[PDB]
Amino acid sequence: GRSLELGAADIQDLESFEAGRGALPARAYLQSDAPRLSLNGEWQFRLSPGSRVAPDDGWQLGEALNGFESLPVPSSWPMHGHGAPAYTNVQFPFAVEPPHVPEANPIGDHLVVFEAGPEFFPHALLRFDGIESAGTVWLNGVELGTTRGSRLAHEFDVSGILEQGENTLAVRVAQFSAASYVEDQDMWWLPGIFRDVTLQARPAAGIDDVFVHAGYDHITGEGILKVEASRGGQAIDAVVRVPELALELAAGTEVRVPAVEPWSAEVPKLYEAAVSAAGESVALQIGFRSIAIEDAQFKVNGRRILLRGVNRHEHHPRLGRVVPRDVVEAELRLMKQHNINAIRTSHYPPHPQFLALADQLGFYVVLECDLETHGFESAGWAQNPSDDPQWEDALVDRMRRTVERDKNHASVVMWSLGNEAGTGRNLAAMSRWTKDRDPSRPIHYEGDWSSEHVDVYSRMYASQAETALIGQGIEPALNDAALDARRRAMPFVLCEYVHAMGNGPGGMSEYQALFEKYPRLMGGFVWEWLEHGITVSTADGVDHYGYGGDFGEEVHDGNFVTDGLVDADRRPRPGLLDFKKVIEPLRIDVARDWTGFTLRNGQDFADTSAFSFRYEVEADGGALDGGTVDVAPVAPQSETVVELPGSVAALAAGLSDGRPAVLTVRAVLGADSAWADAGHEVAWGQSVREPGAPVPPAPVEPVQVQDSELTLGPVVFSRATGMPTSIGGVPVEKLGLTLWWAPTDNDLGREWGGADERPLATQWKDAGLNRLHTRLLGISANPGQDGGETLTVRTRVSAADKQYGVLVDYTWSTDGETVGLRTQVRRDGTWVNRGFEVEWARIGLEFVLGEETELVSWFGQGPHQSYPDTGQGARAGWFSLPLAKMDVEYVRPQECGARSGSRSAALQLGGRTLEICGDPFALTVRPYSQDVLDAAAHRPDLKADGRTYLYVDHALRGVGTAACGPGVLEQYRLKPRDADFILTLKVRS
Amino acid sequence: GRSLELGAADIQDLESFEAGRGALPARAYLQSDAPRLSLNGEWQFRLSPGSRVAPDDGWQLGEALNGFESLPVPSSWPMHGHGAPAYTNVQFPFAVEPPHVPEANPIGDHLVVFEAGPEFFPHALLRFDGIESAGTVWLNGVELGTTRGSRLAHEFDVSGILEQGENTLAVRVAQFSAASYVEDQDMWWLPGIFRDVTLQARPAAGIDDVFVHAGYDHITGEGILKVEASRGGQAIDAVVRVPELALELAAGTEVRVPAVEPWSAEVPKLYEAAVSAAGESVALQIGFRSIAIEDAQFKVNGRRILLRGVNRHEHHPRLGRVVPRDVVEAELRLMKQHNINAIRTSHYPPHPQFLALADQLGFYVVLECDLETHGFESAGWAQNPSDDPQWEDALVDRMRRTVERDKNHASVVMWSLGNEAGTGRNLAAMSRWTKDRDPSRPIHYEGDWSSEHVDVYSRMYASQAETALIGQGIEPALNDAALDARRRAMPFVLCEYVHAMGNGPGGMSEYQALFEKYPRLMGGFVWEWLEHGITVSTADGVDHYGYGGDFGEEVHDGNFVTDGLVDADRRPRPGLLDFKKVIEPLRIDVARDWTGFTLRNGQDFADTSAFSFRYEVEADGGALDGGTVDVAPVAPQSETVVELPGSVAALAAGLSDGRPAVLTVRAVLGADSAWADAGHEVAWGQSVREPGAPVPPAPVEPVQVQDSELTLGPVVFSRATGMPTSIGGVPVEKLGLTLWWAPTDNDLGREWGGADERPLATQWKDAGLNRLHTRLLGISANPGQDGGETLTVRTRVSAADKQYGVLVDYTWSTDGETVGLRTQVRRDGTWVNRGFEVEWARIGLEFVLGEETELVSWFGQGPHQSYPDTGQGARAGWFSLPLAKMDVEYVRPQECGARSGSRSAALQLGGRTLEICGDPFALTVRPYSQDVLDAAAHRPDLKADGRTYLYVDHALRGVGTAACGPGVLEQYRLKPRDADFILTLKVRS
Ligand code: NA
Ligand code: NA
Repeated sequence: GRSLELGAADIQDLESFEAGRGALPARAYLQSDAPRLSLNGEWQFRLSPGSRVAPDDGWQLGEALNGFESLPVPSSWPMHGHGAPAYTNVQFPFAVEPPHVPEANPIGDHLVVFEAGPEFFPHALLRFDGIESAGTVWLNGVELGTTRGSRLAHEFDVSGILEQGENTLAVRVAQFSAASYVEDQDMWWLPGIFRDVTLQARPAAGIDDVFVHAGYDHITGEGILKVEASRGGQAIDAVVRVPELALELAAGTEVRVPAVEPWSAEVPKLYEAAVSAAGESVALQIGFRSIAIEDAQFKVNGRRILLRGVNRHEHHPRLGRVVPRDVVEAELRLMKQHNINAIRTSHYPPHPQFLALADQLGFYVVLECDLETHGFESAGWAQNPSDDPQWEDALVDRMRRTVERDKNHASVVMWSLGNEAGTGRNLAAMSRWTKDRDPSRPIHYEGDWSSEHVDVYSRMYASQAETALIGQGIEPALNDAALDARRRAMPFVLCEYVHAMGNGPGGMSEYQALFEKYPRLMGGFVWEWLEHGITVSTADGVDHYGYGGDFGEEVHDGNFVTDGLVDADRRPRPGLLDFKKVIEPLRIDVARDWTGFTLRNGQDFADTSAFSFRYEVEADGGALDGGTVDVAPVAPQSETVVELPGSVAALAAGLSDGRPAVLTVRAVLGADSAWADAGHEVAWGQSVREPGAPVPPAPVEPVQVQDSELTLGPVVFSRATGMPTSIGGVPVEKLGLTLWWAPTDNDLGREWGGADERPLATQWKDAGLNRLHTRLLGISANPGQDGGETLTVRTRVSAADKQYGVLVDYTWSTDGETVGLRTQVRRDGTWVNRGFEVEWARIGLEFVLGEETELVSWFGQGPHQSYPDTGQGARAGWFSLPLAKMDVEYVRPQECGARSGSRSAALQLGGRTLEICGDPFALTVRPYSQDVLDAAAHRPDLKADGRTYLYVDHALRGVGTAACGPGVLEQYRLKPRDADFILTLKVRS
Repeated sequence: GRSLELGAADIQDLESFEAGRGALPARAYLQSDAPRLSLNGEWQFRLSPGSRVAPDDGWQLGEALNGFESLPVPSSWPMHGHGAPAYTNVQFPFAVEPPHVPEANPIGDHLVVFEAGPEFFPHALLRFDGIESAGTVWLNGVELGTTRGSRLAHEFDVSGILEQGENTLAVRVAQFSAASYVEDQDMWWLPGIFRDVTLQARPAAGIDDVFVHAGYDHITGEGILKVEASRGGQAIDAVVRVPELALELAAGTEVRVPAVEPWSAEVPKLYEAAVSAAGESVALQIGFRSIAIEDAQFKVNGRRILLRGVNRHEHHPRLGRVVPRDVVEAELRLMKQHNINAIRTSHYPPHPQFLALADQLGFYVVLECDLETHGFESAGWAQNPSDDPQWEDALVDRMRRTVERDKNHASVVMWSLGNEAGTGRNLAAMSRWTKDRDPSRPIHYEGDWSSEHVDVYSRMYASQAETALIGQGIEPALNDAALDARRRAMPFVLCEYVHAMGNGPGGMSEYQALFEKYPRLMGGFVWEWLEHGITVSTADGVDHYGYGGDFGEEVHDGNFVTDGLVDADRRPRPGLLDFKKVIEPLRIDVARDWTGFTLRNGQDFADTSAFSFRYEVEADGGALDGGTVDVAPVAPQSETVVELPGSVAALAAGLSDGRPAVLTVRAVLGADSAWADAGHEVAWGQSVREPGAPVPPAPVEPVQVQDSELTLGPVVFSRATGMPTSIGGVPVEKLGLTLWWAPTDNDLGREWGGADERPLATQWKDAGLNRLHTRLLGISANPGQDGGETLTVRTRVSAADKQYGVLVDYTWSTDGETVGLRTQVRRDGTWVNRGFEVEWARIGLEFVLGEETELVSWFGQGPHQSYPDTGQGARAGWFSLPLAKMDVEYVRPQECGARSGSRSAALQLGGRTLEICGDPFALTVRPYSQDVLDAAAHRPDLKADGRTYLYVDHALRGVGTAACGPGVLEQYRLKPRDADFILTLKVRS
C-alpha cells in the first residue's frame, strides 16, 4: 500500500552513518589576511519538536517568516528558554537503536540576512565552527550541505551562490542524529549553532592549508623547521619569514636553525612567523619542541616532563557550550595561578581560539577527538559504533577534522582518539590515519587497555596502589606477549584521576609522591576543571546552580555534572586550593631550627630565576621579622639549602616556651608574567613553634546544687540531663557526642570490593549513626582542690534498635575563669550492623548554642577547610572569618567547612566571645543543623535557625574520592575505638 | 562522691525484670453477682516526658492538681493528642540495652475520684484489664502495686484502704519499661490505661476462681463435666447447676452427662450454668468439646477440622487499642459472614469480653500470650529475654495470667506461648507451666521450628511447595531423631500466611487445595484481619488513614501496618471478598449442560440443613428463570449431585449460539443466624454460556488522507504520529502499549532466592518500563473490501538507554459503525537488564481520552477487581459502577481495580458511550495517570485531571504476596513474549 508517514526524508538524513556532505576538505584554522565577515549576532530562530512537524514552508528564503523570533548565534538554544538543558552521564536520553532517532527531537531553524561586499568575489566560503548535532545549510535557498561532528568545523564553498549585496543564510539544526550515539560525553545535552559562523573570501593564489613542523634538537640547540603550505590539496610556492631568527625560506623545505629557544609549558617561547603567497598571507606562532617516548618515559626536548593537569570541558552557566573569550582567558590564567601546566580537552576539540592561548600561556595539551560511545557499555558493547564498519568513514572524518584543525600548535603534545568508546576497528583506523598524517605527536586512548593502537598507556582513576605497581613496571602481563612488551615500554598517564566532586578530592598527595618517584609516570589530569552548574534564578532575587534533574529530565544523573575544582563561574573550590599546593613546582622544606630551608626545583626546564624568595615570622601580635633572601638560580631537578638571615634563628632561639610562632618561606613571581602579577605565590613551606598545651583550670569552684540545676562556676547544668544549659551566660541548647556527618558526594558512592558495596552514607543510615540517643547513667560531684569539686556526667550513646553503644563521660572543672572539659569515649559492644563493621565519620562534640555567631577565629590551618586526606593548601596561621565565609557553597550542600588541626578557636556571639582550646581538634561552625544540611538538595534549602552549631572533633575520617575511583585510604579511615580528649572553654565579654 | 541525678528510683522500678508487685493471684475473668462499679469515664491526666521530670508533687491525693486535664479512660493516650502514635514492625524505637529505658519516656499520671458504697465493705478489689506498659497504682495515696504484661489483667486487694464514700485512685503509667523489650509486636506503640478499671466487692463465702472442664465423648455422645471452684487458692464447697441438662452436682466432681450436643465453631452449642457458694454465684456458658492430636491430625470431637482463620489485632482508627464493644461484635459477625471459623489473637490476649463472643458466634481460637522479642533477632538473638534466666519469672507470669483468664472458654482450642520470640529456656518454662496447668489444649509456638515444647508444628508464610511437602510428611528431617519423630507426628498449621497487604493476596487457592488434600494440614490464619490505619483529618474536611512515619516517628516501617483484609473501619478489601470464596464451606460445581450441580459439604460437623439452594439464569435483559431446589441434607465430608428443574437445561438447549447467559447456584442461609440474616450467601457456583467472539467489521471504509490527519470512518489520526486523535468524536489524547503498572505493596518486596533480590518495582524502574517511548516506523493504507482500506501503523516501543524493544503494529478497519483494532506485539532484542531477565506487569493498551467518564459497565467478572492469581470472589455477570467505585481505597495508592476476564465494556462519557469488545481482556478505568498513582503516598494525592485513562490488557501478571512470603507463582508470571489481540470499538450516542 501507500506510505503516509511525514518527515521520512529529514529522518533518513538524520539516521545517516556518513560524515556530512558538501564540505570542503578539512584544514587548519589559520589567521589569514583574507577578508572575513563574522555572521555572529542576532539571528532569527524557530523551534519544532521533531522532523515530522518541522515545516517545509520555504523559510530558507527569509520572506514572510511564520513563527521565528530573535536568538543570539552562537548559542546553545536551551540556555535561551527553548526547551531545557538535559544532563546524563553514561545513559543515553533516547532508546538505544542506532542509527535511529527519537520522535521527540528538537529542530531549530536558524536564519540570518547579511551583506557580501566585492571583496567576497569571485570565491568565498562559509565556515561553521560547531553545530550540535546535525546541521543542514542553505544559502539563498541553495543547499550547501550538512555537518556532522558537533565540535568540529565545516566549511562550504559559496562561489556562485553567494551574491553581491544581500544574502540569506539558513541552517536547520537537529538536536539528535545518528551522531548523538558517538557524542555521549558526561555533560549537558545542548543543541545549537554554538560556535562562530564566518564568511571568508578565498583570493586567487592563496593558501588553504599550512602544516608547521618545528622540532628542537636538545643536544645542539638547533631548531628543525619545515612549513608546508598548500592550495586545493597541492603543495604551493610560498615564502616563510621568521624575522626574530633572521630566516627566509621556501614553504616545503626543511632547514636547521642554528639556535632556537625551545617551547615548553614552563617557558612558552613563540617565534612570530608568516607564510605568504601572492594572494594570501598566514600569520603563525612557532614553538620549537620535539616529543619522544624513550626508556618508557614521555619526553619533551629531551627531558621527562611531569603533567600537572586538568580535564577542561567547555561550559558557561548562562550560555551553555558558548564560552566567552574573556572567560577562556581568565580561566587559563586561573589555572596557571594554580600551578596547572597541562590540559586535556575532555572530550572534544575546544573552540579553535583556545589553541593560541595554550601556546602563549604555556600548557601541554592532550587534544581529544569528539568521540564517546559510553552508553553502549551496559549492553556489553553490542552495536558499539567504534567497532561497526558502517561507521568507519564517519569516525575517521572526526579524527581527520580534529587533527587538521590544530596540528600547527606547539601546545598540542598528544592526539587522543576519544573517550570511553570501547575497543574496535574504527578506533584502529583513526589511530592509523593519525600516525600516518602526523607522526610528531604520540597517540592517546584509554578505552583499550591493551594499548594496541596508542603510544602511551593511559588509565582513569587507577588506585594509588595500582599506579605504584605501574610506576615500577610490574603490573600484570597482558595475555599477548607482543602487546605486553609494547605496553611495558610505554610511559603511563592518568587521563582522569582524583575525582573532584564535592568535598574533596582526598588522596592527591599519595599519587603526587608516586609521580615524583617513578619516571614512567607522566602525571595525571584531575577530573575535572569545572562544575557544569547552570544558573537558576528565583522570583525573589537569589541565584543558585541547577544540576541534572533540575530541568524536568525524564532520566538524568543528578549532581554528577557538578564535579569540578571550580564552580561554573570559576570560583575555586577548596580542592583547587589543595591541588595548587600538591602540584607546586618547587619544594621548600623549612629547617626546624629556622636557620634555613631546603629548596628543590621540581620544574623540568626552568631554573628558579623567576622567583623571589620571601620569609616572614608571624606571632600572636603579627609579623616579627621578614624579608627577601637572594638565591642563586637552582637548575631544574636540583636542590640546595638556602640559609635564612641569622636574626630569624635568633628569634626562634629566644621565643618563650609554648608561645606560638610560624615561619613561612614563599616563592613568589619576582616580575609580572603573562598569567599573574609580581608577588603571586607559586610555592611555600613553613615551620611552626606550637603553642603549649593549655593549663587545665585548678578545680577550686565547688558544685552548687539546686532542685533542677547544678552550677559550677560559669556553667549551669540541667540536673535532669547532666548537660550544660549555659556557659558564662551563653545558652547551650544541646551538647552531645557526634559520630556522623552529612554525607559528601563521595560518601554517596559505592564502596567497590568485598561483600559490602553499600555507600558509606547507606552504611551510616543503616547503623543509625545519624540518629544517636543518649541515656544518662549518673551525675557525681567529686573532690577537686581547696574545697572545689569536679562534676562527672556519665552517659551511654547508641541508636534505636542497635545493641552497640559508646560510654561517654564528661568531667567538668573550673577555677571560675576557665572551664576544663574532659571527654572519655569507650566502645560498648561490637559495632557491626548488617554483617559489616560500622565506620564512624568522626569522634566529636556538637554544641548547639542558643545565639547566632558573627565571627569565627582560630589558630591552626587555613583559611579554607581541611580533612585528614585534604587541606594540603591550608597553612599554619591565625585566621578569622565572618560566619558565612566558613561555609563552602557546594551545589548540593554536604559536610564541609571543618578546620582540622585547630589549636584554639574564638566564636564571637554578639558581645560575648567563646574561646575553645586544647590538643588539636577540628572546628566547624554553622547556622543550621546537620539534619538540615543533609536534607538540603540546593543551597536555598539552607536556612539559619537563630542557633550556632559548633563542632569540636577529636578525630575525623578522610573524604577520599569514592564518587568515582578510590575511597578513603586505609590510614584515614575511622574504625570505632576508645578515645580520650580535653578541652578548655572560656567565655569573655 | 554524691549522686545528683533525678528520677533514679522510678527508673530502677521501670528497669525491673520482675512481674508486677502487690497483685492478687491470677484467675479467670468471671461473670459474678458480686457488686461491681466500673470506673471507666472522664479521668484527670497529666503527661511528663520522662521519669526524671515526672513530678513527685503529691498528685496521688487529687488535691490542687497542677497541670491535669480531662481524658477518657480506657484510652490509648496518643490517640487523644498526647504525644503521637508511633509504628515499628521489627525494630525497637529505643536503643536495645535491656532492661534500660530511654530518657524520652512518656509518663502519664491518671486520677479518678469515685464513691464506694457499703456493698464494697469489708472486702473489695480494683481490677485493671490492661495498662501499656508499666502501671503504678495508689488508692487514697496508699501504694497498691505495679502492673506488667500490657494486655493482661491485674487485681489489687483494697480492703482496709478503700474508704466508705469518696476515694481517689491514682495510676502512674510509663510508656516504656523493661517489659517493652518483650512486647515488640508489629503494631502501633500506644501507652495508656486502655482496658476496663473496675471496683469489685468480694463477699465472704464467695468464689474467686472457676475452671470448667467440659469434654465430649464422640462415640457415646456423653459430656464429661467437672467444674472446679476455689477461694484464696483452695477448692471450696459450691453447687453447679445446668438446668438444660437436668444436673446438679458438687463443684470438684467429674460426672458423665448421658447426652450433650457438642460445641464446635460450626455449631456453637452452649449450656447455661451457674456455680454457687453461699456468698457468690458465677454464671458460665459451657460448650462440651474435646481436642486431641491423633494420626498427625488436630481433631475436635473426634474429627479433623479445617481452620479458615485470620489473625486479629485490636485496633480502632480513632481510639487506638480501645475497641468499642459494638465494633467487636460487628467485626465478628463480619468474619462469620465471610466464612471465617477461626481466630488467632495476634499477639496478646484480647479484651476479656472477646471470649464469650467467640464461644457464642463460633470460632476456634488460638489464644496467644503477650510475648514477642522480635527486635532481638537482628543481633543474632544476643540478650533475648526468652533465653535469659533473669526473665523467667516475668515470662511465666505472662503465660499464667494468659491461661488463668480465659481457661473456661470452649472457643479456646490452643494456647500460644507468644510470637517471634526466638527459642529459649523461658519459652520451655512457659510451656511446662501450661501443660501442667491445662493439659486439655494443645500448645502452639512458631518461633522454635524444632517444635520441642509444643504439640502442633506451626510455620508462618511457608511456600505452597513447602506446605505440600509438609502435608505429605516428607519435609527434611530435624538433626535430632527424637525431635524429628515427635514433629512428624504433629499436625501442621500456618499461623500467618497469604499476607494481605495492598493489592492481593495472590496464591490463596493453591494453599486451600493443599489444606483439602492433606489431613495433616490444619489450615491457616491470614495475616491479617485488619489494617491499622489511624484516621487523619485535613483542615478542609477530608479523612484519610495515616501509617508509619505519618506521625513524626524517627524510625518506623511505613505502611506495613496497613496489611489487612479490612480497613480500620472494617470496610472489606477485595482480598476479603476473595478469601470468603476461597474458604467457602460447600463446593458447588454446576454441570456444563445445566442439568444439575455437584454439591460437596466441606464442613466438619454440620450437614447442609441450614442452607437454602437457589438457582438463577441471567441474560442480557435480566433473569430468565430462577427458584429454590430442595436438597436432602448432605453429611459433612460427603457430596451429592443435585438435579436442577428441567426448564433450566431446556433454556440452555434453546439459547442462540453466542448469546451470553449465566447460571448461578447459591447456598444461602435458610433462616436468620446469630451472625447473618436469612438469604445470606455462604457458597456459589456458576456455569457460563459465553458470548460469541465479536464479528470484526467489514473493512469497507477507505482511508481519507489530508496534510496532517487521516480519517477512517469515525476515527481521526494524527498523520505525524499514526495514533488516533478522536474515535466517533471522543478525543484521544494518547494511545500506546503498556508493560508496567504502579507497583503494589507486594512489588515493593524483595524477590528472595537466586542472584537477584531487587523488588520487582526496582527491576521495573531499572528496566525503564515506567518510561516507554515509541518510535514511528511507518503508516500504510492497504486494500480491504469493496474499495475500503485498512490502516497499519508500525511502531517500536523501548525506553531511554535500553537496546531491547517491542515492535507494535496497529491495524485499523471500519465499516463506518464499528472499528476493528488488531494489535501485534513482537519482541525485539533480548530483554535483560542489569544481568537479569526483565518481567512485564502486563501486555496492554492505555487510551488517554480527553473527557471524563461517569459510568463503567462490563460483562465479565466482578463486581470487584481481579488479577490472574486473585478474583476468586469475582463471579461471571453484568456489572456497572460509577467511576469512583471502580477504584480501591488502599491507604498507599497502588495498581488496583483491574477487571480481568472482561468480554465487553461500555464507558459513559457524558452523552456518548464507548463500547469495547473482544477476546477476554482486563479492564481498568481511572481519572488520573499511572504516574500520579505511583507517586501518591496517600489518597488525597490522587487528583482527577479531566481525562479518562482506559487500560485494556491482553495479559496481566499475578500480584502474589511478596511484601511478606511468596511472590507470584510461576504460572502467573509474565516473561516478555510475542502477542497478538483484536478489539472492536464503537462509539454510540
Ligand atoms: Na561528571
Ligand atoms: Na504488619
